[PDB]
Amino acid sequence: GENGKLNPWAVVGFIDAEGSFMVRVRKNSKYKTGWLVVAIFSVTVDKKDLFLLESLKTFFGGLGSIKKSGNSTFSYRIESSEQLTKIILPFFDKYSLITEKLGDYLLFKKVLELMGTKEHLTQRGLEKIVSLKASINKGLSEELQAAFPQCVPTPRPEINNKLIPDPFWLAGFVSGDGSFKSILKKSESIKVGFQSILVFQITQHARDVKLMESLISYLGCGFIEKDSRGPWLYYTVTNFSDIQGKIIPFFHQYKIIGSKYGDYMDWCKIALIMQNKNHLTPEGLNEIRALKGGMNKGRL
DNA sequence: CGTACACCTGATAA
DNA sequence: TGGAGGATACC
DNA sequence: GGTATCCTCCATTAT
DNA sequence: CAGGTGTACG
Ligand SMILES: [Mg+2]
Ligand SMILES: [Mg+2]
Repeated sequence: GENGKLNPWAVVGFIDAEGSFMVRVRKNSKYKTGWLVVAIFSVTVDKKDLFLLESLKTFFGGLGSIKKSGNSTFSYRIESSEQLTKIILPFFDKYSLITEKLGDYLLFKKVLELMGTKEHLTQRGLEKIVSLKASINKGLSEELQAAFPQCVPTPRPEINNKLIPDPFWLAGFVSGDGSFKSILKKSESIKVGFQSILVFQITQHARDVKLMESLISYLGCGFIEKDSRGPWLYYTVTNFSDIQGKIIPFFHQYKIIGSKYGDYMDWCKIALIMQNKNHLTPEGLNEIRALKGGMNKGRL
């Protein structure tokens, strides 16, 4: 129903999906440079996945804090300079991210390195950090642009050929950014009136096209599509015999984490109904409507 | 009859 | 996801 | 005082 | 993230 056992690669996949490596630069006249510099490792989940966050914190030796983030989410954060260098850098240096977020990790590392020698407390170290920050995530705020107009952003790392490092990386990535979809489509030709469809789908910004492409190869099925509405891609599997013979047995062994694991189990029950051909009877169709109801957004 | 890829639309924590 | 403001602990 | 961390909340887009 | 539709094709 709910799964929180953690393997290093699953952690990496989950953070590739859900994590952020952040640097705040805050105006504050009480500091010698005029600015306060903070590095933050963050991951946020829906409140129904608190158990997952508590596992993550245990996984990182009990460091950091879990707090309400928005109406129905909770953050796990590490923001001690010292603890990030001691615990978090060595983990991600050994077990590395493979999406574009690796670029942000590596700039973030560099900041921490500067913070390590307290250079952040100097005019020069500060400027270097402003340059690093300018290329992390959303870049400089209006306030920072204005205060450091001469800042050249540091070139974003060019990290190529990033292969899926381990099957558990995929279980973790899918836990954050994947979907086990059950679809009922009105149909004029099926006797029962609706076609039951199972779709496995991974969503990701087009910046990671190469990685999305390599999933077809890695899973030996599926295809890639572009969202009409902006720079986002789906890796999709709709072919039921691929769902039965490739997707389902993969995630049976490399388990989804967090409550999405329950949704995967329910998706597998639908698949069984379909495998037995009972989806083409009113009874079978109604079992599937009831499973669907309680999965994903229907789950209590 | 029934499936599946190409295409569509909405909600929202992440 | 990625970010912010105000407060307080730490040294 | 200088510096480092805690605590609470938020807009927008990538899911 | 997730839930829907058209329609070519076996
Ligand atoms: Mg993501
Ligand atoms: Mg996500």
